[PDB]
Amino acid sequence: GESARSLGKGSAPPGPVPEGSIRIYSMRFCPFAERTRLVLKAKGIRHEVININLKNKPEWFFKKNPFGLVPVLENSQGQLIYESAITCEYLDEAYPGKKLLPDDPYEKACQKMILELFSKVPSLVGSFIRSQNKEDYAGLKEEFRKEFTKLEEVLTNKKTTFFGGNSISMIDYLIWPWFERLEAMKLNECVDHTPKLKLWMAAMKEDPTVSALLTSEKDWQGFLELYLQNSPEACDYGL
Amino acid sequence: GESARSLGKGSAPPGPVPEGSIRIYSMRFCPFAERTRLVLKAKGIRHEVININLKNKPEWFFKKNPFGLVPVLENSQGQLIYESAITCEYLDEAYPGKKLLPDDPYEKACQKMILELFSKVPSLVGSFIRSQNKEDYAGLKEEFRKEFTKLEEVLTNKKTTFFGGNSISMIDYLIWPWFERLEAMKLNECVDHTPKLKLWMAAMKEDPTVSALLTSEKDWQGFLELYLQNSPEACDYGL
Ligand SMILES: *CC(=O)N(CCCNC(=O)C(F)(F)F)c1ccc([N+](=O)[O-])cc1
Ligand SMILES: *CC(=O)N(CCCNC(=O)C(F)(F)F)c1ccc([N+](=O)[O-])cc1
Ligand SMILES: *CC(=O)N(CCCNC(=O)C(F)(F)F)c1ccc([N+](=O)[O-])cc1
Ligand SMILES: *CC(=O)N(CCCNC(=O)C(F)(F)F)c1ccc([N+](=O)[O-])cc1
Repeated sequence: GESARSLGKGSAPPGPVPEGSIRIYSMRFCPFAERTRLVLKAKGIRHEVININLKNKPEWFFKKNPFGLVPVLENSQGQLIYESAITCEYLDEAYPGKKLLPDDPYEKACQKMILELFSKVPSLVGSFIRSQNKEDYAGLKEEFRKEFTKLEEVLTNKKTTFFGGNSISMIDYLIWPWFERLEAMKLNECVDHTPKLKLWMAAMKEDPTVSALLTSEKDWQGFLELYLQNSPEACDYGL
Repeated sequence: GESARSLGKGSAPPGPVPEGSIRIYSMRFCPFAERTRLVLKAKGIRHEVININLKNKPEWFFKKNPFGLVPVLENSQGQLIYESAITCEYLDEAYPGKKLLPDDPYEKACQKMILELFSKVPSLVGSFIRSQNKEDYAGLKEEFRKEFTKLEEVLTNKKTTFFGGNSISMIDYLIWPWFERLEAMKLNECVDHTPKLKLWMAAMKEDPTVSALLTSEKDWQGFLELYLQNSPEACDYGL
């Protein structure tokens, strides 16, 4: 398990990705990178993982991604792909197995429009972990409710188990990581007025790919406290 | 030409889109909607246009797009697609003719990553038209230069005429509308330190699709003054 320790400042740049594998630069508690890892697992793609210390980054990491953000994919041809949704779409197109995006152009566009309806939530979760008292908290809960209602309306018309149909698909994996963190953030009462979205969270936790990657509330809390301290040890919490 | 007048508050909701055509809800001076119109023209797609008065919207327009924004596509099946990049990608996949996106997954991802490098520019152009004096202007010019340098680096490695190759393609059409407005915004000196990007603007203006859709500096200025007044007549400037 210690082989999952992150690479930080001073680390040597890694060698080439072996043929037959793809590499993801990740961080174990990063929801953006969890998107890509959910897709790797759902499609059964052989891969290796390099975790980056996001509080003490290797200088060489900026050669993998100018933005210095995870996730990044690197394949055996030496190609580099970043931005979470871009990496996920690349993986769906480039590898065989279950297609997580519809072939139909409209239904694929529909998945993207649902992603747009979700698009304010990640920055809200940002504000939430910043929140300082019960007044800020009450305000944040109402902001989440407003965004959640948008998603509830989609499920209400479709009456499907998942956002893309009765089968879990790309859109579900793209939005899941922020809902995963909701509990531990004590934002679980925001889904009370959105019953279908609440049932959707239950179905997601039953998905084999989701379940395999889910982090315990306790581990997430450990990370978050160190993260909020700007600790160089946050990314390796538990190792 | 008066048939291009916008529909506003009080207008009747339109009837169905005829078979064999797709409809775009647009506005003549809107760069986000220009993306979609560039793609419609480049692919030779038969279409009709409904311009929306964005300062005095029809209530029914919120039934086409909850966000109340253009562009929106509506086809003869009654399907609705919004968000500029989503509409463009849908059109490329759903219609025949020149494919504006690569089939290759990596090269398609590369186009999307270039879009991400551009992603701060539209909100900057927003700030720019807000700018109040020569001090704000000097500051804005440096912000544009920083973003333009990112794009210059791409062209420097690729040494291609366009961002996706030697043939104009999706990525070029997606970023063009903001560069179109640069002149009239007096931001044309921002590309001085980015020579390849400057030559790219010249090549774009030579493209038949771009040229066909380009708005004169004078018309754009007329719109902008009314827009900045919150005029209900801004969207119909010149009609
Ligand atoms: C990797 C990742 O997703 N992020 C950005 C989101 C961080 N916020 C949260 O996890 C949430 F708000 F709780 F959801 C990221 C970026 C940087 C670090 N870091 O350790 O410096 C961690 C996570
Ligand atoms: C893809 C999807 O599920 N959407 C967005 C598609 C276009 N929107 C519409 O058709 C509109 F809502 F009528 F404008 C979606 C989003 C929301 C609902 N809903 O029941 O409110 C349906 C479909
Ligand atoms: C349609 C469109 O793109 N917009 C948003 C961008 C507006 N800014 C500019 O045109 C730029 F900054 F100069 F580039 C839009 C939205 C609303 C209106 N409106 O008339 O209310 C116009 C344009
Ligand atoms: C698609 C593209 O042109 N890109 C981004 C691809 C991945 N990035 C890289 O390979 C990296 F730059 F090495 F990290 C692109 C962007 C910028 C350049 N450049 O010459 O700086 C090349 C390619």
